[PDB]
Amino acid sequence: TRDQNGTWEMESNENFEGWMKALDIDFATRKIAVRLTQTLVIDQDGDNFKVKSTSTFWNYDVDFTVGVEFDEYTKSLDNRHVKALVTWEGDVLVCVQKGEKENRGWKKWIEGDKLYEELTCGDQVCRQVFKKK
Ligand SMILES: *C/C=C(\C)c1ccc(-c2ccc(N(C)C)cc2)s1
Repeated sequence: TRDQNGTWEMESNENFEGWMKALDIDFATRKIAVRLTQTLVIDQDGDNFKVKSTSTFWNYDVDFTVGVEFDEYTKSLDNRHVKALVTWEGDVLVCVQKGEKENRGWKKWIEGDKLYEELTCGDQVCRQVFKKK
């Protein structure tokens, strides 16, 4: 299924700190952030997505249209400019962020009743699993 709508509550988090370090996020921010449970809220209507990543320490939102390139500032994550594109590879939602960092982006897919995602930067991969609330 390509339907990723919902409020998703984190069940599992692996190598979140490696991903943050590959983005050069500072020590203090990483050490606090790696401890935290995350929520992902996805509003999906056709190609149009609104995605919100939250914890007690951040609230990061992005809107996009599948298949439409968009210039993006990554704001309080790592304050960089990238050229972003989100597309479907089968039922995997794939984001590529072109810019200073190699292999930067993410992948999301539904597997069972859960949302799985990969966050990638450089040679680091963070793997997460969320349950639908
Ligand atoms: C589809 C998933 C997305 C866009 C994200 C998953 C995690 C994100 C994130 C983590 C940490 C921060 N800060 C500010 C530490 C921001 C966003 S976005």
